[PDB]
Amino acid sequence: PWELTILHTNDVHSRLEQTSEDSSKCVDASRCMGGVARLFTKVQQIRRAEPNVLLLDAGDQYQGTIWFTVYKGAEVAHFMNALRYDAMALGNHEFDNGVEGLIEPLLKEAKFPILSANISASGPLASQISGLYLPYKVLPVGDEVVGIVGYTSKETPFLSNPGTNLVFEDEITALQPEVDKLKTLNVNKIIALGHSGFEMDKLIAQKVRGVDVVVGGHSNTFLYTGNPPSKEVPAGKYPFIVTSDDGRKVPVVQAYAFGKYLGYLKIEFDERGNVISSHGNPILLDSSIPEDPSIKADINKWRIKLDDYSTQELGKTIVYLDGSSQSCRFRECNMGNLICDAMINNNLRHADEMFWNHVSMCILNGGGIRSPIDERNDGTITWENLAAVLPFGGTFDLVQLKGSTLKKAFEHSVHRYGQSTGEFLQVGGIHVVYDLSRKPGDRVVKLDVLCTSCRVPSYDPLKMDEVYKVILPNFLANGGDGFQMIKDELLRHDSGDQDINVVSTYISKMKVIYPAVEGRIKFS
Amino acid sequence: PWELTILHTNDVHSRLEQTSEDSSKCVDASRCMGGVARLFTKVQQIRRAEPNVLLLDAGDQYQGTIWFTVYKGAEVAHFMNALRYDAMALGNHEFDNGVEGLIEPLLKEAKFPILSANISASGPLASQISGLYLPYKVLPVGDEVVGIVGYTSKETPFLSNPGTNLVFEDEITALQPEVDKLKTLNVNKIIALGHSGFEMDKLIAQKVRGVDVVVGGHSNTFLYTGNPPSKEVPAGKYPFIVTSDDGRKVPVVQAYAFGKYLGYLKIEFDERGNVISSHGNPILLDSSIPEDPSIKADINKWRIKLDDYSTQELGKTIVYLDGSSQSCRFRECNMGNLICDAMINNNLRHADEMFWNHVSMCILNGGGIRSPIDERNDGTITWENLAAVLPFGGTFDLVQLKGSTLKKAFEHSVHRYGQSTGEFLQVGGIHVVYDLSRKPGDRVVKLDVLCTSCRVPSYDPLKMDEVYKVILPNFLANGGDGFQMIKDELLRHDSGDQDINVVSTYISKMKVIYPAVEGRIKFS
Ligand SMILES: O=[N+]([O-])c1ccc(O)c(O)c1
Ligand SMILES: O=[N+]([O-])c1ccc(O)c(O)c1
Ligand SMILES: O=[N+]([O-])c1ccc(O)c(O)c1
Ligand SMILES: O=[N+]([O-])c1ccc(O)c(O)c1
Ligand SMILES: [Ca+2]
Ligand SMILES: [Ca+2]
Ligand SMILES: [Zn+2]
Ligand SMILES: [Zn+2]
Ligand SMILES: [Zn+2]
Ligand SMILES: [Zn+2]
Repeated sequence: PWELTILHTNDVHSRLEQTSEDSSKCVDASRCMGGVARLFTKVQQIRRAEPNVLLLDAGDQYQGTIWFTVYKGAEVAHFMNALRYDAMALGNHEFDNGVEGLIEPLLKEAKFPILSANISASGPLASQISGLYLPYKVLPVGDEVVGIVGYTSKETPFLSNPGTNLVFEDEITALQPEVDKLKTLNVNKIIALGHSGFEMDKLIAQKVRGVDVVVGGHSNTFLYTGNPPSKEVPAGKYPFIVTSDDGRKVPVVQAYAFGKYLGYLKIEFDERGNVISSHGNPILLDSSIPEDPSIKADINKWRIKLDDYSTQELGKTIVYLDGSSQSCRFRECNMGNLICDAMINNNLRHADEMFWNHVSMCILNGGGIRSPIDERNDGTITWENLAAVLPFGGTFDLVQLKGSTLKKAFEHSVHRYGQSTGEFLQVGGIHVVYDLSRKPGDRVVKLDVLCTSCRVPSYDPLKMDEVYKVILPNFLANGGDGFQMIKDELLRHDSGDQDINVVSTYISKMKVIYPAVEGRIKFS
Repeated sequence: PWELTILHTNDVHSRLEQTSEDSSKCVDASRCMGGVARLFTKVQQIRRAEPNVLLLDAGDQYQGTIWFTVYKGAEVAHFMNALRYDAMALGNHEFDNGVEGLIEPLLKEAKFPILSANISASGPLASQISGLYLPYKVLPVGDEVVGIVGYTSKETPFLSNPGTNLVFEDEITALQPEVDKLKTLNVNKIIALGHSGFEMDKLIAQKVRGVDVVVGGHSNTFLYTGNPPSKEVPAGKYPFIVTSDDGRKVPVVQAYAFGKYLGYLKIEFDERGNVISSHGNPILLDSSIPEDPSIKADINKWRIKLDDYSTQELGKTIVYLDGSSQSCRFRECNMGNLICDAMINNNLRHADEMFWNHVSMCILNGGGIRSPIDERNDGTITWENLAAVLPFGGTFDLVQLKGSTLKKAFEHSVHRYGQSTGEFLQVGGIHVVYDLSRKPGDRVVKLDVLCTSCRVPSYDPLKMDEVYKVILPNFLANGGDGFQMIKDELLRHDSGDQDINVVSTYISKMKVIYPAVEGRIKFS
């Protein structure tokens, strides 16, 4: 048998430096984890021991920290080149700075192939990008070859800024003919590497005939065989075994997010490229693995421009930005309005004749707003100032919620009103009226929401059966501050942009801000 | 006696081309008036006949039409140079593009002195601007000399964008020592030329000892001796005679606005520079005076870039901009919200610890909103599109109104609701609730306004005795659409920027707009 070791990352999301256990800023070095210097050590160790190794990334290196804000993907090309990745699939966040922000920093500077079989271009863009990403690439491994066919979420136009030329085809439709082609070219070992989420990964494993293993991403899925090594709870075994339509067992893998784990799968193939066995587990990149000193020193050199950027003026406020808990845990606060307005502006995507924009609504728990910003420093706002307001390194995510779920969330928001608890909601595109004299669970007396399927945005009563798109912190999507109904009842959840970055981009676009308290939240 | 002929303009406000009788676009050439080509003819004729002539401008050539939007003051230097102005005082609107937008296009290119004795600079700006404007200039006229001392509204920081270096001193305080100095230098004929308004002009005539004649502006004041020649109603005789504190009679002149009239004052002086007599009248520049063909041809050449600019994309909308009368004369309309938001953004000026901004409030009659803009031209908005919405060439002005006056205006807004009449008000920084079941004059049941003297903007009930700053069309400041209470009760009124220009600047700043209907106006 011929044994291949697949090492894989996904959804690293700009975690160049080691992180805390919950993938926020590293504070206690002895408990820190991940980062590219530590990954380098582990990858180098495995490549010394195993003959046939591929190191693969399933997309979403872009977006997540000040690294991406400042270096705009140059850090991804540089550090992925240093680790000697063998291939990468395009993720949705690779389009966050448009097609231009993908071509210049990453496609032109990567020393490895970048893959997606289900993205097509037309007009001048087609000529401009031809060959800079590929549907697949056949790689030599020892005296053998392995084909690697890429794919990217069909939902990318709703989840990033790819622009109106690129077309994202159904993944299975696009993949099958490429896998068929590889079989005709005597490539009998085929990895599907791509960025659509665990559910689609299982469908690809089932339906794309000739795929031997699926290496996925997007959904931040943690899979594990045995006792988990940290706080992440497995969604299933590693690998997850799909029974294909052709009758074969097909392993599906993912490795969480944020560079906390290195995926590790060993596959035995027969002479005809059939999988005989597969086994492995993600490896927790904890402090027992030393950071490579060379990579760490290069990281520290690149950090100088981040420190410089962090104290520069992003824009100005002419108003006090009231992020005090005495305001934002009790009533509408203008810092809450600012952040929700920034969230909505970040999620302006291309729209049909069917909607002015696909999403119009925002909620933000007051517990997540951690400081005010004073306007009397000549109005200046810096990244450092925003990091005091939003210190946890989270994202502002897109979810789909029934109106009934959103009504329960607003009842939760005031169920124990008066105690300065975190669950009180700041809003955008929502007007709520509470009557605190009513019983807990029955205090919401008016709830109106901004239409999407309308040419003129206006407010309509929330309907209980309708499904609404909402932008909210990942903390709330995961049931934080007691919002278990959001976690348990949401229909769809896709990870968004970094919290500080969303607000910084809005302030830099606006140049001078003046958010008011305007009646989004009222009391009877 | 030595006779001087003073020819003077003020508040021309970018009316390079001839205009209609009400200083909007020229449609019927036989009834058009003003413009620089016609002014050239008249000035040339007078200079052939009179030996001792000065042609003076009292400021506010900047701001008023697409000429200023495109050429940014280059048109002012070019055409004032062609007419051979002898001197100009700085007006408030000369600061609309900051100090940089005054220095480069106008102070560096004018072939005549530009004057203001009550503006001082500090730090590097003082060195940068030294001598580019002057407190006064002594001009040869025949075998005599005439001193001309300039002044500019002390309120300019509230009415333009001069920036935080320049200091605007009290006019009389700054003028007297310069007039004293000129007397010590044997200059016995002194004109005060400046831009503070008729009321301040009369105070200067009264209190600045040694001023022989005041040539003013800013207030668009029409003065006339006899039967007026057009629709403007005189505020007093031409000249207006002030009795000075030194006992002398001092003539005060102004010549309306928009280049419709050329001021013409003949002054007889004795050997000691005392005024013996003065007489004259503004000359209506009607179609009986031919346009100079050379100047007209140069105007037509400069117009090519205006035609090109007018169809360029300013920015995008992702929403239908509902400027229909069926919406904007009956309920809150999103075109009204856009225009009022643009009005407030245009009036963001430098602020103390006493206010986030000096003005927070806007009203706009639905009768002034003349078209929608459809978003399905790839979202594009052009100047031509905005000119369909705002076709009358007006301004968005700053007024001070008691709360009682503003309550009467909102009662007027709905006094005959249901007939599609123009007086229904769109708003910014105001939330109104009507109950149409109540008697006319008693239909406003809630009226809340955005604070100014606050670090966090929020809404408070309107108080009847408080004086509020409001941004509104000149049409309403002048009592249009039946708003006689505004005209008769306002405390202060200063002319603002051109209506289309205000909206175009906002759209270009924002890049992508999405105004909603949000509850600024509600009905019980
Ligand atoms: O936000 N900052 O200022 C940062 C963040 C990460 C860094 O490594 C840094 O050197 C500065
Ligand atoms: O980050 N949050 O949202 C938090 C953090 C601490 C809290 O006590 C909380 O209730 C919410
Ligand atoms: O608004 N435009 O398009 C204009 C306005 C004035 C002009 O003289 C012109 O040639 C075009
Ligand atoms: O320009 N306006 O505001 C107008 C123009 C015509 C009207 O009939 C009116 O009621 C208002
Ligand atoms: Ca195979
Ligand atoms: Ca004199
Ligand atoms: Zn991701
Ligand atoms: Zn993703
Ligand atoms: Zn003026
Ligand atoms: Zn003025």
